[PDB]
Amino acid sequence: TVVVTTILESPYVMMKKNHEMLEGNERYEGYCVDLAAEIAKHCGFKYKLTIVGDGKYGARDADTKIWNGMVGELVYGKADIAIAPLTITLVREEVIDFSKPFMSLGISIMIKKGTPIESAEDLSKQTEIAYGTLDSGSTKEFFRRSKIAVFDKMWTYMRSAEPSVFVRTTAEGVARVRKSKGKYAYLLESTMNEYIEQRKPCDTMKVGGNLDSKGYGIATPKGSSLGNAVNLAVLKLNEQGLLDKLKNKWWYDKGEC
Amino acid sequence: TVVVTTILESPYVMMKKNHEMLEGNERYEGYCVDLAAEIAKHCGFKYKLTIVGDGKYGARDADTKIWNGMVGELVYGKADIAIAPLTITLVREEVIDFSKPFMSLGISIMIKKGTPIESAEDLSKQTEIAYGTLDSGSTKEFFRRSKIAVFDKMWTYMRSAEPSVFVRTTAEGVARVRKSKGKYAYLLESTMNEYIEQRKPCDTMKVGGNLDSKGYGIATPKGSSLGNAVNLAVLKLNEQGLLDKLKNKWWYDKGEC
Ligand SMILES: O=C1N=c2cc([N+](=O)[O-])c([N+](=O)[O-])cc2=NC1=O
Ligand SMILES: O=C1N=c2cc([N+](=O)[O-])c([N+](=O)[O-])cc2=NC1=O
Repeated sequence: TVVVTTILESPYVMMKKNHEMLEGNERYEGYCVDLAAEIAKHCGFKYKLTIVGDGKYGARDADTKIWNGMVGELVYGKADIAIAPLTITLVREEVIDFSKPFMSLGISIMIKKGTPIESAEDLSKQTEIAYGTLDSGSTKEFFRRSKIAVFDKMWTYMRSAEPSVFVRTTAEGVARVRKSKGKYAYLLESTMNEYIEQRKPCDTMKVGGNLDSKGYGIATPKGSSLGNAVNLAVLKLNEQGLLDKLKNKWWYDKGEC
Repeated sequence: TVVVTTILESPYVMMKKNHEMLEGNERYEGYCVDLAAEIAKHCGFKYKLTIVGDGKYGARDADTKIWNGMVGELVYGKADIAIAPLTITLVREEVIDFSKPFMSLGISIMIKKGTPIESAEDLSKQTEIAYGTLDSGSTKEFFRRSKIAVFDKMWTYMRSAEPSVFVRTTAEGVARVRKSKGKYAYLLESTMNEYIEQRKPCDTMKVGGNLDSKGYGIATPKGSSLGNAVNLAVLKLNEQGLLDKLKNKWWYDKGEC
């Protein structure tokens, strides 16, 4: 039985309301739960969904050299595959294998409806409306390293803004936008942004085009005997229109706004 | 010296007008020429750019079983690597390996400026403005296989439309949009659509969102000693902003509109 590590991130993997009455894989629902069943069908395996212990995606502590999260579970042999919204990055790709992306995304801007901001350029031209990113990760790194005039200006502002515009978690960034009365905008991944936009109380909005591009992929330990088939399954599912069907299902069909 | 196969497709690879006075890789210019140099540098190999003999991407004859194009050049050992706008697809990944995508794209609609069409649903609700795809390939198959009502409606129309709405080449689909006085819309790659949008006479426009998601990838034979490095180089180039810099350079900085 293949041990699948995943993460409780909506709408990818969520506990069903009546989860206490259920056991195993049936306790969960979501985009990745559906995707897991599809991957298993196309690769011919049985699996057990397990939520990553530390609730993380996966980063390497710079001093201790240790990997946490789902990446850590793969690197250390605790799971056979990770079917979750895990970003395909260079550092991760160096220690684990990734399938081709099953979903594309990029940095975007989330505002509280009513806020007079329509782009990154709008944000950069003022300070009245504070804006920031998660305190660590791809979005923060993008701005810190950017050579582009507009993004570099946003970085100079964010890195010295007081009080701090950085947040510890994505939920905090979304909550800060919602409870800041039009005075805060949050830079986060487009997928999460468009998802929140379809959730009650329907008070947020995604503005402007994506600032960069990246993709989520299914991961397996380096040299895994599942890698090849998993990759082919992703490509097949995309061409069959299934990946798009699942995106529409969990974001819009199940939307509230 | 690595033998790289590529294709003369703008703005990816263009033969400099004064190529006779030039030698080797210096005879060409374009997005893929710049990409080849970056990949070569980040993988530590010397290479020679060659233009695919039959000028094709790579398709397997339903009867002959023979692979044409760049894919054929790889599976038959005529080239070690393909650095071109080669779409990552299931049929091709069955016989060659693809790196993570260096460019994202999807089926899009090209119209003559002024055409009262903003989406696929708009096209599907009328017949006055004819629309079609290349007479063979990915975009045609997308419509033929779709279970989505709008796309199925569009297929039923294109299949029996008279005069024929299918074109022999991409250049013909583009020329047909330009010369049909707003009475023809062309379905093609978003990358090519946005490229043509930046070329004189500046009479075309990309409208609506992409109907699907695909990516271009660097291709190498199965078991290639170049596979791992190439993959890492693509991710690094994306994270350092180089791929976005490259596209902006060839599509917009050099744009004529
Ligand atoms: O791998 C990752 N995947 C992510 C996926 C999401 N997600 O939205 O699914 C988010 N996020 O919530 O912004 C952050 C992420 N950070 C990561 O490091
Ligand atoms: O792999 C391929 N790559 C393509 C790239 C392009 N391109 O973007 O130049 C086109 N197109 O433009 O139609 C068609 C393609 N067809 C293919 O089958």
